[PDB]
Amino acid sequence: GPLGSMEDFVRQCFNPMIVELAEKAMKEYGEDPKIETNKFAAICTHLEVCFMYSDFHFIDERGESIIVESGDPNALLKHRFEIIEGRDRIMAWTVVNSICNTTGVEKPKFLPDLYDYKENRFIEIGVTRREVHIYYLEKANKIKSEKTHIHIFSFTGEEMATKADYTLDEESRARIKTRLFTIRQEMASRSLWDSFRQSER
Ligand SMILES: [Mn+2]
Ligand SMILES: [Mn+2]
Ligand SMILES: [Mn+2]
Repeated sequence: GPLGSMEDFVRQCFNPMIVELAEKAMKEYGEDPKIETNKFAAICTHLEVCFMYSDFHFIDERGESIIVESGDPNALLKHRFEIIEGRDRIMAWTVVNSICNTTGVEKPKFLPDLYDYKENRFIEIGVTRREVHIYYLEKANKIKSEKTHIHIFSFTGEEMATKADYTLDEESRARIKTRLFTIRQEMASRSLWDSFRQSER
C-alpha cells in the first residue's frame, strides 16, 4: 500500500491534547517533532498509556480503591493516581515535592510517571517495541530507585512489572493493550510500523 506520514497518523489518531503535550515535551528537550517523528509517536503513545493507566481509578469514602467508568464520579471520591508525566519540568518536580514531604515517601532521582495513593509508591511506565524483560532491566538499571515501581507494556501484549505486582486489574490493563494493538495495526496499514518498531534502539 501507499506510505503515509507519521505526522498524519499522530494528528488523526491521538487526541489533540496529547499531541500538544508531546510537542511541548519534545520542545523542552530540544527535539524536533517534524524530524524525530517516530519518537514523536512514541511520546504520544507513552503519554496516552499513562493517562489510561490512571483513568477511572478512585479512592472511595472508606479509603478503598474502586473503578468508576461512568461520567459523574460522586464528589467525595479522590483520584487514585497523581499524574507526573505530561507536565513541564518545574511543575512535575513541584508535584513530586508536594507528594513526598506529604506522604513521607522519599524523593526520586528521575521524574517518574505516576504516583499511586493506594500502594503509596511512584510508578515508572514503559512502552516498548522490544522484549519486555530487556526493557524492564534497562529501566531498573537507569533509576535504581528501589521504591519506584516499574510497569512495562510491549506492543506484543506482554507486560513486566516489579515483583510481579501489576497494580491494576486485568480489564484496565486490557484497555491499554487494546489501544496499543490498535496503534500498531493502524501504523501497519499506513506502512509506518516496521520503521517505528526498528527505531526504538
Ligand atoms: Mn474528578
Ligand atoms: Mn515519564
Ligand atoms: Mn515512562
